[PDB]
Amino acid sequence: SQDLSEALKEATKEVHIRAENSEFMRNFQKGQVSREGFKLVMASLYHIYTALEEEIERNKQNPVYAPLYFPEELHRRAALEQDMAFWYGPHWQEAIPYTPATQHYVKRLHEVGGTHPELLVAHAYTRYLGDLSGGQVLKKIAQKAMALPSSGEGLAFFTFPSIDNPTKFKQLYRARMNTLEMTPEVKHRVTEEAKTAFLLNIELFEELQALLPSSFVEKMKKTGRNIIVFYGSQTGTAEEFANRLSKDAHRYGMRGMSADPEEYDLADLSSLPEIDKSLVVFCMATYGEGDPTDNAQDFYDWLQETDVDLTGVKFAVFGLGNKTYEHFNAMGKYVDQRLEQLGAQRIFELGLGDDDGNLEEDFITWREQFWPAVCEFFGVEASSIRQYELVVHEDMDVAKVYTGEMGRLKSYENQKPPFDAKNPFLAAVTANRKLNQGTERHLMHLELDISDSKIRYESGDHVAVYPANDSALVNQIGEILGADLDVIMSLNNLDEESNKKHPFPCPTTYRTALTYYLDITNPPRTNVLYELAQYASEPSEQEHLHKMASSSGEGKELYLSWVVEARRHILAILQDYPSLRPPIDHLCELLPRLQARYYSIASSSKVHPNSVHICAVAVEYEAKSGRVNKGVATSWLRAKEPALVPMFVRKSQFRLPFKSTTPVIMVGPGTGIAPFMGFIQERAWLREQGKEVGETLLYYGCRRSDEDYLYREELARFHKDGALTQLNVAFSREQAHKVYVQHLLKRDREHLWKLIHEGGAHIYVCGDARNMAKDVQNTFYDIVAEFGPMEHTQAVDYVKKLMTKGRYSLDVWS
Ligand SMILES: Cc1cc2nc3c(=O)[nH]c(=O)nc-3n(C[C@H](O)[C@H](O)[C@H](O)COP(=O)(O)OP(=O)(O)OC[C@H]3O[C@@H](n4cnc5c(N)ncnc54)[C@H](O)[C@@H]3O)c2cc1C
Ligand code: HEM
Ligand SMILES: Cc1cc2nc3c(=O)[nH]c(=O)nc-3n(C[C@H](O)[C@H](O)[C@H](O)COP(=O)(O)O)c2cc1C
Repeated sequence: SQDLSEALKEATKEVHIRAENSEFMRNFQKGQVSREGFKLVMASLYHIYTALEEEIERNKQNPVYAPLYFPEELHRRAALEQDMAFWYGPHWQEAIPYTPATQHYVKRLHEVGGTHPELLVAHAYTRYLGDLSGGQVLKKIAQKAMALPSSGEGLAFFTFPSIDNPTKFKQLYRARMNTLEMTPEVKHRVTEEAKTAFLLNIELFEELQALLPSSFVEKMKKTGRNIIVFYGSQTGTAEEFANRLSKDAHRYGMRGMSADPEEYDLADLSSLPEIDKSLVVFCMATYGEGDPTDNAQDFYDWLQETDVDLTGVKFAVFGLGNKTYEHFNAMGKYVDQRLEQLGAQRIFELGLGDDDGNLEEDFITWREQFWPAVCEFFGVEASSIRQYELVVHEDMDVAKVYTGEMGRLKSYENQKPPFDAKNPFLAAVTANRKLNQGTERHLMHLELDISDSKIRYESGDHVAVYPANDSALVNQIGEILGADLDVIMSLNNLDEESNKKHPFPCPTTYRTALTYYLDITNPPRTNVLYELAQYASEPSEQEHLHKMASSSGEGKELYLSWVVEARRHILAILQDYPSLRPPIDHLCELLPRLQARYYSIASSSKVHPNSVHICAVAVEYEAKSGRVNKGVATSWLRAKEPALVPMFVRKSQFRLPFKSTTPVIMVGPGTGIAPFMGFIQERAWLREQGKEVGETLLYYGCRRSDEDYLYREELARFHKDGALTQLNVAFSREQAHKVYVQHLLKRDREHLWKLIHEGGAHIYVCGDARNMAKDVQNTFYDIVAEFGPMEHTQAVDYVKKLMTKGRYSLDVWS
């Protein structure tokens, strides 16, 4: 096409297929990689990326490459050196080979970087964009086929810790590519050079392949088991889940096994009710276009044309899938919906594990609420074996006890860079004023000083904050539970080969754990109610706690209405159920960890390099349980008056256009104005530096002009200085009919289309507002369909392409 990204994708169409159909890459896809060939490719890649990043550093400020300089996010030389130390020993510097094809690739890289830097992009595209696509699956295939540690050693090349969303980053990178100004002949040369890079990788792969030359029912009867967990896996995740599930059985009073469904005629599911309290679990991954894993093909086909009566069979299904595919969890959903059709009854609800988000967290939640449901369905209420052992340290020095820090001991006092999720920096609160003018809600503007923390950030990045629970809650819990909160203790995992030795930093006090390490605020899960049922004296409340552990039946109605919908925290449950008198160590073992909370940075590092601004609305509501609930992070921050806040910075892909002349169309109702402030600041700064700045359009939305008009004075000043071109504010509560930002976009349709089509503008959408992103999206669909004559399909394809080129960025949350 005309934009460089689309031209590069279209030009390299055939060579990408040829590269991924090379014998080595095909064997890699099928899990047949072997250790020697992997060492070969990794050493070759070490040489290749060394040369590539050498030339990148050489031309990092040449205008023909400058917009593509992403060392913190993309560079691989360090991870490749780690992997060389792993795969070739401590003296890898002289032990790694240097094959002729690798030298050919390195020579081409050096020629480009030395005499034709305008082509260097074509090589980066060929490598980095490829690493951010298939790589994530290849790492898994590497982990299982070669049995590497789960800690990631040897596969550091496949890990990008500074890219939390490779799709959005690829969009940003395509955007940075299209900014490169070049003549059409140069564009054609660049596409041909991308073809050349693909061919170099292809012949490298070819050369490296030239250097290589009994029924389970009676089985469970003779082994004495009542649980079996079939896993449908291809890269080992469902296998791991099924193995952990069967492992919990022995540690729950029951007895289970994880088996491969391939070499078993599942017609033995009719023979399964002949085992006392038998239940079968299926951990099913789905591949292709809703196709089963190969190891489960015989299973899947069997459920096609069959009529085996499965009456009295107990089953449960957990699916492994990805929401980006349009056949989400087809295999798990099919197994679940089909086992009940043959007569079996569901014990626990079908789990839908998403791989786009945190699949591990979804599975942990599913298992945590699954085991109590089984124990309540079968009636084997024997109360399960614990997992953490209490050890009281009655005499111990204080310099050895965790006092609330997150990483190493005394890491909050001995603060040394780098600062990240495991070592947050304690920033001093310099400002904490009120932006809201009325009294509906409290909306605040905080400022955190990060002077000598060596922390970098850009407009659009996020800042995460570790809060602390309200001390009154902790004291009330310690009172009503009748225990001493200042008891220094520890909880040790007696699962000796599980390196998760503690539920939180230990040794520490119960007060510190309740304040900094635990949640004690969100509605409790099923597992904690089940494990607390054994501590209720009255049989009414004990039976309530037991019934709430059942996913099926009027227990779920009790659990959802009285706990979730009513928003009862742990203290409210201990209050309304006075029979509950459990110990405090078991409670600290059962409660989930306190999560950090993210906020869109509301400042530009080019004008506020030593400060991070936050714009947040305080959470405070009247729960349906009578009590008034407060948000942890927002209340904790509201109390901060100029006072340290443990925070760190997470990189996002929300970025202003590289060219200052490019216009921006920002849309952010309410708190979604947070990052745009920074944008505007930086934009204003670029005008003050004497640079030519394009149009800057803001579409903000609030209720009343005198209630929650955030940054009214600052935005007005920005507008009158010329920095903010248009201030289009939609007030949703000022007449009979409500007005949202969608209507203001619909109004300026013509100018917006001239900005998008002729000016090549960037569109931004941000905020909490529910169902707002799709409304803005449909509005842009209609604008593009109207002015630039198009069918609706052509317009939605135009907008999706803009999203691909990194011109339509979203940063929504909840
Ligand atoms: C990338 C990202 C960026 C973000 N940027 C911002 C930002 O710029 N500004 C900002 O303010 N927030 C932002 N957030 C959201 C923020 O992280 C928190 O979700 C929010 O600030 C509240 O945190 P909290 O700890 O105070 O409340 P929590 O302790 O976490 O409790 C919140 C829960 O309370 C419940 N709840 C809330 N209101 C009610 C109600 N009337 N009735 C019943 N239940 C209710 C809800 O179930 C809600 O989930 C962002 C989130 C992400 C992921
Ligand atoms: C194991 C074999 C491979 C498979 C299955 C594979 C698969 C894919 C897929 C599905 C995409 C599209 C992702 C997206 O559009 O966001 C992609 C993109 C890409 N792949 Fe790979 N790939 C493989 C190997 C390679 C190799 C060897 C290279 C070159 C060294 C490469 C370079 C790229 C590039 C440049 C893109 C980006 C295309 C674009 O969007 O412009 N891939 N790959
Ligand atoms: C080629 C391929 C196709 C996939 N197709 C789907 C799909 O159609 N639907 C879905 O929900 N997930 C799909 N996934 C996501 C997988 O189900 C997910 O990665 C799962 O965790 C794999 O589990 P495993 O490691 O045990 O094989 C697909 C993954 C790959 C690699």
